[PDB]
Amino acid sequence: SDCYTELEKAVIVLVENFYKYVSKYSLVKNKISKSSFREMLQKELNHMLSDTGNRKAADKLIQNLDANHDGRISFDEYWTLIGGITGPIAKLIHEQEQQSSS
Amino acid sequence: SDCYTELEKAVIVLVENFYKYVSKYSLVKNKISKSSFREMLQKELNHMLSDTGNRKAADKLIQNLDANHDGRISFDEYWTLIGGITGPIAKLIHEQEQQSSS
Ligand SMILES: [Ca+2]
Ligand SMILES: [Ca+2]
Ligand SMILES: [Ca+2]
Ligand SMILES: [Ca+2]
Repeated sequence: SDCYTELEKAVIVLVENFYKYVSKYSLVKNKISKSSFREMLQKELNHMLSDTGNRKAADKLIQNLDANHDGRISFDEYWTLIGGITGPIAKLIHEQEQQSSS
Repeated sequence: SDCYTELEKAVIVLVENFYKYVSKYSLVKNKISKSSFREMLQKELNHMLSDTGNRKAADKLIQNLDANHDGRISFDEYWTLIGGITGPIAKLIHEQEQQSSS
């Protein structure tokens, strides 16, 4: 434990959910599905986003990614998915931290 | 800065660093440079990468990204940069976290 940064832990928190989902949430020799991918991001980002309206922002990304017929989510293929969410609302994010308030 | 999940906070920890670097570290009307980008990733990932040898993994990304001669680093452009780091060593990451340990 004991030495890793919170940035290290944050890159890790994005890999926790990757391995969680790729593995256990059906099958580890490989099942996933871009349906439950849209729910998983709604468990974990339950407060990041302002509405059903804001959902379409992630739904456009979720479309533009694994409409690819590989049956794989890859490490950075999972990242650009939510890195593309983290731009329009990322203005409010900075604001929260620079004011430290929430 | 509270009520949010640690996944929400992790997506935020990557945006703390985005605004830290793009803005404050030199100039907000636009300075950046892939020199201090290689250093910034070495402040915050002081342990994720296993050596100078492993550095070439991130150096390849740091090179290949702003081969886009925009003169900017952008929200998800900052993500694929370190999302490409978060794969070969992401095997060891999972291992740490599945043991809850180190
Ligand atoms: Ca699975
Ligand atoms: Ca895929
Ligand atoms: Ca700057
Ligand atoms: Ca650029």
